Amino acid sequence: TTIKVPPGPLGYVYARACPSEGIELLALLSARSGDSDVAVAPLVVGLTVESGFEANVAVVVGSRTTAVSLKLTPSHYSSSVYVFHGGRHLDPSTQAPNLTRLCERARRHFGFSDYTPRPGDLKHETTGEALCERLGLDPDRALLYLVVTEGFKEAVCINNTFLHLGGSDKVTIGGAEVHRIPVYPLQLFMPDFSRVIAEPFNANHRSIGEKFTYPLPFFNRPLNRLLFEAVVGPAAVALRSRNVDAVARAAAHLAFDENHEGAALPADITFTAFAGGFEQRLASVMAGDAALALESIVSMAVFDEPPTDISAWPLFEGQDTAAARANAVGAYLARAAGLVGAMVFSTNSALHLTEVDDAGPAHSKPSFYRFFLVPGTHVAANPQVDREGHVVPGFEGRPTAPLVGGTQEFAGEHLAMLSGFSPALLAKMLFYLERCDGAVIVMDVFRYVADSNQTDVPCNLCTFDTRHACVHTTLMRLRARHPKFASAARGAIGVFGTMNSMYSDCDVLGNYAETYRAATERVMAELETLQYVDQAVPTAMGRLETIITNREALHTVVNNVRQVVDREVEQLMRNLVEFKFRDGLGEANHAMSLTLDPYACGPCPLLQLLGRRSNLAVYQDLALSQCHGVFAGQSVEGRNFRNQFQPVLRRRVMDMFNNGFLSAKTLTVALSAICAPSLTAGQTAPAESSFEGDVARVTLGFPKELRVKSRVLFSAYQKPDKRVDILLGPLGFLLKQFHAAIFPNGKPPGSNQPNPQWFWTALQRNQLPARLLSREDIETIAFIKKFSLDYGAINFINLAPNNVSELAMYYMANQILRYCDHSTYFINTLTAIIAGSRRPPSVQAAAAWSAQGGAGLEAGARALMDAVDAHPGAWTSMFASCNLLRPVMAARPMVVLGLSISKYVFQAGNWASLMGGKNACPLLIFDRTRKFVLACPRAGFVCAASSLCEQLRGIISEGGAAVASSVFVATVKSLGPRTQQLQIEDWLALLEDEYLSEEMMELTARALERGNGEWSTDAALEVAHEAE
Ligand SMILES: [Hg+2]
Ligand SMILES: [Hg+2]
Ligand SMILES: [Hg+2]
Ligand SMILES: [Hg+2]
Ligand SMILES: [Zn+2]
Repeated sequence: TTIKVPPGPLGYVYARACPSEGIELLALLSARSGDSDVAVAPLVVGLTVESGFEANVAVVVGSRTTAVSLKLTPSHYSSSVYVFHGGRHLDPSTQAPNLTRLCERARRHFGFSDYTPRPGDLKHETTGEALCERLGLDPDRALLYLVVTEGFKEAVCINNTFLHLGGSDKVTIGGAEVHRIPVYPLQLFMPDFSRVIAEPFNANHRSIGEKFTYPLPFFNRPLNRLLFEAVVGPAAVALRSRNVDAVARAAAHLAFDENHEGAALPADITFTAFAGGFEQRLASVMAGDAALALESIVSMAVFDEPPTDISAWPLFEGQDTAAARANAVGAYLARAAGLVGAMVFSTNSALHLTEVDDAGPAHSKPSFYRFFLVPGTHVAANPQVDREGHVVPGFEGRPTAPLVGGTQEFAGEHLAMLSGFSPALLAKMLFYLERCDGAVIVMDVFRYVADSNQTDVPCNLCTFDTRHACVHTTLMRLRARHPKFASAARGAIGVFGTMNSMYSDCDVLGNYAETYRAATERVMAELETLQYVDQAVPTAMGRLETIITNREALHTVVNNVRQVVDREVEQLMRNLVEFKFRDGLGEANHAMSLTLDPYACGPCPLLQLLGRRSNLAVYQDLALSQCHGVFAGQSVEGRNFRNQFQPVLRRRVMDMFNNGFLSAKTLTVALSAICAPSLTAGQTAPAESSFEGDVARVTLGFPKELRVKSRVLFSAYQKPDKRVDILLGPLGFLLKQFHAAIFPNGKPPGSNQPNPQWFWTALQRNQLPARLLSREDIETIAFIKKFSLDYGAINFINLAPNNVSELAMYYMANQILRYCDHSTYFINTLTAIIAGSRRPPSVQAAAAWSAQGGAGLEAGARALMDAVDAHPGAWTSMFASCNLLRPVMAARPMVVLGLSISKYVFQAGNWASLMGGKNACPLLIFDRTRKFVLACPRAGFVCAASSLCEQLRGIISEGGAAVASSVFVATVKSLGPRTQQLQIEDWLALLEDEYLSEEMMELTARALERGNGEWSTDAALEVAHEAE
């Protein structure tokens, strides 16, 4: 009907004493640069917040007149907290030195502004030390961090917030005591004020309510600096707005004034140089706002996923006794490294698409592809031009690099930009980059460092003793993967997201629907019964090493899968008839959704940045596709065209909700006795529970997920006419693996080792040594050849099955296609690149972690490897391919893939591909008949892994007057006529209720009278179900 959400502050400042154990773990999940006392850590119940922590909340944003009532706006807590005091207690994500310095100069190189606290405000700063004093904590054995709602983190750093020192309380995290001071909006003291406050320290501002006791803004430098860098920066870069402070204020504007449409980004935002190019520029700011606005919507929304709880992470199970549970976490994050690697080296990654290009119209005709994002990491140095294409001020002189080609440079400065010029985040970036380059086609770190002493190094960030971990070195090691932007045409976006749905359509034939999904499930069930497979690990042999011991076993296994598949297909199709076959499959496509839920992201500020950046790109893309229609037949050069039409661009975007690509939902907020600071007693006095107010806007409408789909059925999909080699055929994997068992005396002349390669080669050319084949081998070879021939005749999946799981699904798919008379072309396939991890495969891979870096570098490395177990963060990414997605998606994984949005006014998220070839990922193969996904499992690590007495005795609980009826049904829908066998004892067990059991006994009896003495229906359900 209507959803509820508790009124609360916009955030809290958590303060606790330095824990002394699970810190090493917290650090791994966190992001922290070794040269700074600040850090950003993930929001994790039991780690950074107490257990009853409630993410969704209606924050007190202001006050109204008519007596003063409060204003509340819903929002949720940001997926990560911000440590502004105590970062020193967290091991740096990297040994990389002077990241703070590197960011500083990189920021100046690309034209972005730096955090600059006003001199006249310092006297009002609230220092960590100061708070530690009030809280009675040791300034050197203490941690202070901000826990905020997504909608006001920006409000905090522009000093539009204040601490309610009187509302202090304590909570427990892991048995430890933790203090927390609630944070509120200064606007509270300004009735009917929805604007951002400039000069928040002016206690005499006219908008302040009279006789009110204006509080002291909560101004902390380390904090404000970290937010600017870790929260405002990424957006600043993403929405190409070099005046960072301005960006922060634009977000605050959207958070304080729900009714705000029109311009938000600075009115004088500049533009990277590379009628006239006037519209191009305009389309970018408008899309820029479009995106900033859309993201705000999602920030003021309320999602269903709860904040992660470390004590729920199956990742610890068993390997969690010793404090060396840290390894589990270390090995986990290492997998992700492989994904972040792709997000940095894919030439079309969201992290790079920061500029917009005008391809011109296709003259009033639609132009949904005129404007689009292009990579601009290599051009962020070009001159900044204004609205009218004129260079601004300090940009005169700068060389303007070309958008395509040219000899590009990808140095530390750039890496820093991708991470919003935040050294804290950049650190976590390197942490992952350091776990990358699972190269097998190619640098000697040790040799490099050695031959570099006092040799004049091109880097003023490191020294001989630190070269092993310095950015420049790491980038040197990954040089081959560096992004070379050479494409000029509009491309797909390389997004990082997490498919958190319990449901997906990535079966070999996608969503072709009993339904097709059901069938594949039963077959997989059946195969598991035969013990030929492990539904969760397709790659598993599951008892096959035992079953297949004689060539007669082969016969039976092949016949069983063939048989169970034919049986289930025979059924599914027959049912579908009792639907249009030919038309139905040419329509079905593979599908998956990417959540926009802030708590479905990984437990790391970096993995979070990636998702946030991705979504921003996706929003701009959408905004962009509507710009041309917005300009059409309008004097587009008007002084403030932006404020005049943004409202429209905005609306055209909102219109996309539930229209093909953007899945959206609506929530109605229930109105109302409210505890909140006193508008008079001061921020020190206790909370005033007198206030009674509601939510300004009762209706919430926001994006929920991204619908990505890829057409299954289809030039290059032409099934070659040539026959397939038996060894590369449907049974190739089995024949090779169990050759010795099937063909015992199958070893060649000379060797005493049964070699399948040799055997089947000679067997197929007649070059097989005269009369070798047993009397019974011929029957098997025959059997083999026929299956291979039959399957081949109907096969349209251009991939060789690698295990029984795939063998059954492909065969089943091929059988369904044969039923529909499919012909000529191969179908489209999906391949997952599973992200895994392992201990460093060499000393080389540990270079950057050696504790000794000078002449003792290579020894330090070796020592590190010698005691690998002691280093919980000493892991490395590796990849594995999988052509069976069902299991993959079951793990509700974090993913990285190419996404191309088409707008025809519907939207469709076309599954595209990552550019940069093997550089984005070495396992990526160019082939237009297949699509890929880099995937890192979640379920089984940071999520629960992939019961009637319960369901029944669950209805007996949350149930009304028809419990009897409801329960009878469930029992029947879980037991056929079996229900009739149940005696009073059986019932009393299924329901620990005597009354109910007797009722069940009366029902069961009546249903028998209906069938005259032959069980069947439950019309008696509805009949009794009358108690209304
Ligand atoms: Hg400590
Ligand atoms: Hg209270
Ligand atoms: Hg798999
Ligand atoms: Hg990969
Ligand atoms: Zn260096």
